[PDB]
Amino acid sequence: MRLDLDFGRGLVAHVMLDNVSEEQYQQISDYFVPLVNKPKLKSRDAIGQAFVMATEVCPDANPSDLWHHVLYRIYIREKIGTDPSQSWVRTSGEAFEVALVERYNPVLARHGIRLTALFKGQKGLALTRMGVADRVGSRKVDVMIEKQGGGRSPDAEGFGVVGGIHAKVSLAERVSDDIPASRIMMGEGLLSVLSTLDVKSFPPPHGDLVNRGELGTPDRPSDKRNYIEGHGDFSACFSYNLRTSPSNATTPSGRHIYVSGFSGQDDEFTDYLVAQLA
Amino acid sequence: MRLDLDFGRGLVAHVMLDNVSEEQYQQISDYFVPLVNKPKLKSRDAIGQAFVMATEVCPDANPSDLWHHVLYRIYIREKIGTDPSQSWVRTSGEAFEVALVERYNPVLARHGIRLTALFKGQKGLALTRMGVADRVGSRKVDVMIEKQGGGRSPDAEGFGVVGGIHAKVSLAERVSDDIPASRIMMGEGLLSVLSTLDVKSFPPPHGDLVNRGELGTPDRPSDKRNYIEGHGDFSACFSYNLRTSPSNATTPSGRHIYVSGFSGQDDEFTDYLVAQLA
DNA sequence: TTCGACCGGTCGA
DNA sequence: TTCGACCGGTCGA
Repeated sequence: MRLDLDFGRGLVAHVMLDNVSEEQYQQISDYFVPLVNKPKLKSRDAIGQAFVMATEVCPDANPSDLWHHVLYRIYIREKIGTDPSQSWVRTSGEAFEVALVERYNPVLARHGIRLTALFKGQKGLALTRMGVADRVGSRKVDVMIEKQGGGRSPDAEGFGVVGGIHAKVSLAERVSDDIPASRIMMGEGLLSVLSTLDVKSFPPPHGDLVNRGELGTPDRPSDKRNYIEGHGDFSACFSYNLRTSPSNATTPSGRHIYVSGFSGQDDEFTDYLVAQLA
Repeated sequence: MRLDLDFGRGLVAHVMLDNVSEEQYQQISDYFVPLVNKPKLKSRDAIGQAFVMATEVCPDANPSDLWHHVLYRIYIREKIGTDPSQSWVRTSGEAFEVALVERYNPVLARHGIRLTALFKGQKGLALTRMGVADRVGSRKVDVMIEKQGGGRSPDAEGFGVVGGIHAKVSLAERVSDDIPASRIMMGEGLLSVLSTLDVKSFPPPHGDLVNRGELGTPDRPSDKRNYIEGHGDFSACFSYNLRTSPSNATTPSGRHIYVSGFSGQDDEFTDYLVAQLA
């Protein structure tokens, strides 16, 4: 599809949306738009549910493009009574957490694995149960990972924490927040996963608006890529930007960057969790 | 003075500006406004030089209030041809570095101390001269501190690096960016200073727009305060928000949070550098 | 509640 | 230049 965009001040640009039809785009909008400003509905739920929806409708579309070029831009256009850009920041990040949990828990359940999005204080509780509370910040984990009959500090039903997910729509320099916490988690044998949509496009006039992300290429590794491939600051990285280049067959750290579509049943992320928690 | 503000949605609010007269506000405005969109002038220079100017004009005003309530709001209102909010982010951060250098170097020169703002590639060479380039990220220091006849890797004039400044207009969760780099620097006997304006006000309807910052009270120490007072993640923290509560006489880590006006000659910051470096 | 973390357009060397 | 770091309104538990 061709998406036409107006950035104001007489500036007009367009970007290609592969494996998205004009009809498919309308499906998503007609679903997403009434939820953006809907009373008593958190926008994190609204955006997350929309991302789950959009990815099922266009399972061959780049999930990151649907997030960045569709959900983001529509949200900015439609959001009312609050600043659209800063509202987006507050709601879309947790929305990715909502979408990860919503998407993966049904498949992980049969293996006894459970994801839980941690909000505000819940983050503290997950870290206490992990045993890293003394050495890690109160809110430095996004999605908790639990196992039946496994992990540490089991609950009433026998679910113990085996690790956590650091969720970031985009990296920038903000990925450095997670690295110390991640390394301590890894130092306990806990899983510390970086899940990302790898969203980065450069807007006009200077940019072509192609969402290429910030991880570059494996042959010429940037410091961001080397966070995983060189330093091994995370157990694994899962990107849902199809333009993200996956790690080579081998890396110096042993840790890899994986790339897949969001929608489906079993994928490299599920397989990875199943294999590690076996 | 009383400042009247328009948030655009028919929303009107007001905030008190202590030790700023209407006439003083207009002076600052007449100086800063033509610099906002001035060709061939970087806005980091425009804002920084205006902050130096504004603090000299109102030396008893809260420096953070002049940054947040005056320069920031004027800049957003006036900026043309680029997003006002995102341009502010890109330019104001470096502007604080520029303003630190401009304000302090004339005074620090008399003590053989020199500050230099590090932009782009400058950051790497400084880390090499510090001797920590291998163990810290490529761009994790903002303002390097040098001493004549002291420090590491002296230049042709015998100025060697004795430490660095991590500059943040505001903290949020972003203060965690600097902590790993800071701790290794401190482990080398290098000074690692966190300089901040501690800018945080909450806008209406919920907020009263009073710029109290994010460091709370010594009585009930938050994780942000404990970065310094408990973990000792920085040699010291200097805040130019007058509402910032300074540390008690003693802290568990030994590191303190200092609070002062920006303008002047000798202050707690210069005295600290003289005491630590000479 | 009170106060935390969420993210991207920008603009340089 | 190529791709990095800069910051604050938001809105929840």
